[PDB]
Amino acid sequence: SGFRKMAFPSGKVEGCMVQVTCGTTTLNGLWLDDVVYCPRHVICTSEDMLNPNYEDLLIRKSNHNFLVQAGNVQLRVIGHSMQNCVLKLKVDTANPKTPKYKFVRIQPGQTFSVLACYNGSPSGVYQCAMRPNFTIKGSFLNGSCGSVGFNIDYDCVSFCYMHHMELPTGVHAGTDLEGNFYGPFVDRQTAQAAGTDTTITVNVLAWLYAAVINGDRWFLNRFTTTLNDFNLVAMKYNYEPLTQDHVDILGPLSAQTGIAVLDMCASLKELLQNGMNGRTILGSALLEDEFTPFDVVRQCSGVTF
Amino acid sequence: SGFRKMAFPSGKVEGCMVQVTCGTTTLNGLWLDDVVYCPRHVICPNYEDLLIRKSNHNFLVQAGNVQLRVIGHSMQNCVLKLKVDTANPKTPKYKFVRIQPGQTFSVLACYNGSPSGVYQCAMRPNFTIKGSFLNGSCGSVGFNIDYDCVSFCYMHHMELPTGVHAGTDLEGNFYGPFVDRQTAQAAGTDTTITVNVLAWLYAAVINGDRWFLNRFTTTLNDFNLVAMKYNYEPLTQDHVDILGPLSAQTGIAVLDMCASLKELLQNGMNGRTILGSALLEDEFTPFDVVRQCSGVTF
Ligand SMILES: CNC(=O)CN1C[C@@H](C(=O)Nc2cncc3ccc(F)cc23)c2cc(Cl)ccc2C1=O
Ligand SMILES: CNC(=O)CN1C[C@@H](C(=O)Nc2cncc3ccc(F)cc23)c2cc(Cl)ccc2C1=O
Ligand SMILES: [Cl-]
Repeated sequence: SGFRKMAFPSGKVEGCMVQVTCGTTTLNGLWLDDVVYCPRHVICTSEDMLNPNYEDLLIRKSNHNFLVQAGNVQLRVIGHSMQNCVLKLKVDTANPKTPKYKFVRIQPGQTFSVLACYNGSPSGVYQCAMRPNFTIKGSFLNGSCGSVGFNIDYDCVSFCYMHHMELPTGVHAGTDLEGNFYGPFVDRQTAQAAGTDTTITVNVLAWLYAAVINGDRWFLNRFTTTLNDFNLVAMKYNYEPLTQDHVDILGPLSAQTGIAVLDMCASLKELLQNGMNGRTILGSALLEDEFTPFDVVRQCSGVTF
Repeated sequence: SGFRKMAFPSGKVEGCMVQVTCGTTTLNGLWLDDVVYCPRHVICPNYEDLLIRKSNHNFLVQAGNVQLRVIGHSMQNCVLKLKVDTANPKTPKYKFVRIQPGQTFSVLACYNGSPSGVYQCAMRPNFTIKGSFLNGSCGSVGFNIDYDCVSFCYMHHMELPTGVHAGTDLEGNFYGPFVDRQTAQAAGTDTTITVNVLAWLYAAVINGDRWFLNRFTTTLNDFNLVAMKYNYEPLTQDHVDILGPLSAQTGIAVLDMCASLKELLQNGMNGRTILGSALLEDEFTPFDVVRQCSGVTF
């Protein structure tokens, strides 16, 4: 019993965090095998950030301009290349702590753990989701750039995010580990703003099934809905449209609890209409959208209470 | 910017988790130096009588894919200490510390000696923790990190009928009036950790959420009468002193913030949120707020 926002154990990622310094800028790097991955904006000054020509800044650099520190040990940079918005520093030592890993690009609604780091040293771990507007609502201060997002299903670490910047509203933007940004963002200090955000509907439904599993049914009703009528209502509350893929994905949780997806969709419509009336669902007075159907199945029991 | 429920990096604890099996029971153990610590209920009660029957080879300890040989066993309160023939090469610098209600810690949830997740939680005033644990999680541990030293403060033992959890410090002393046996046990009426809600209100102000601030101030006496009415823990002068730095950083005196909290308790949030929450959050200590709004590393 219980339901917490749970992050993956961070040990396999801690053993990869390094500090990367180029001139006056210091940020975090990810050391896997003999390569250190970091945001390419480590080569920029704050002045350069408005309209930086990264190719022009990079050509002026040599290997010895990049200082890489792993713990109390200086790593020697023997090569460098840029791939999209990520800088790849070839080092002369393979990381003995390199876990089994993959680089995966995630879609909005997907969750991951973030190991927040400063000066190559990990300070904390939290769980979050890629918002529909491609931003993440993280907790990052200056010096956190290069901190990474990941999932660990089995013994393999799947790296999905690298932190690059904070937008004016306090939300965060970054790239996959191949340096492609999530969202229409650029690694420039130009006027950029997160688009209007929406609620991840398939995740709220999954979290309503988690409440049923843990023994709570106060929010259910005797109604059903068509998928189209559900979407016509939910879009009026800034909820993402629910697709047939989402309905298919919720199939296992529907079979475990005995509640059809479109019947759970009807409880959701009523919750949006009425509010909670002083009640909570899994200790929350808001509808939670940062748990995927996969997270609910992973954390919850196989036997409904 | 941003404010998340953040746990300490779990790597130093992951390197200590082992699987302990005795008969049909399998649970988690903490391997530090040449000793494995685990709940004594792995032998299940008259624990001294059940333990005397057991021999070293009855305890099967597995660290990864390696079997550890048990060479001795002893009981300390509700914790079993299994002497093994190999010191854990991954043993971090550590201490065993007992925490007080209101203090927070990270939990590394484990199954079959394998860590599955890490979350942050608080020791409730009724000594239970609102964790997320399934069957097989017994022996999972709670900890904090100060500099490079891991302070182990909790070991999981059981789930109560309301779905909340009970356990011991690493010396086997239970937190709360609980016993390690399947008997009629219930968590007492819980209260809200007032000093923690105040710290989280200061964190909201630091992050630009100021709608709840008002021109009023109050007294400890007046505020404590309000806190007692709303099932909030009493606020002591020690709590006020502890909130001193956050009060100096934001310019809001602790009794000035108490008047905001009093107004929130008597009138609610009015459709508004604070740090993305429609409830008053009490699982961040004043130290957690200062650490997360400063970026302290380990
Ligand atoms: C809020 N940002 C700024 O005032 C200056 N700024 C620096 C840098 C940037 O955002 N770093 C930060 C990252 N994450 C959390 C941050 C919290 C606070 C903070 F001051 C800086 C953070 C940056 C990188 C890129 Cl690729 C593009 C633009 C910028 C940029 O605008
Ligand atoms: C709810 N538990 C039970 O009905 C059986 N039960 C087994 C065991 C215990 O609580 N383990 C569990 C721990 N954490 C989450 C658990 C989720 C579900 C679960 F069935 C068992 C969990 C236990 C240990 C001690 Cl020291 C004393 C009493 C008991 C006990 O009563
Ligand atoms: Cl995905």
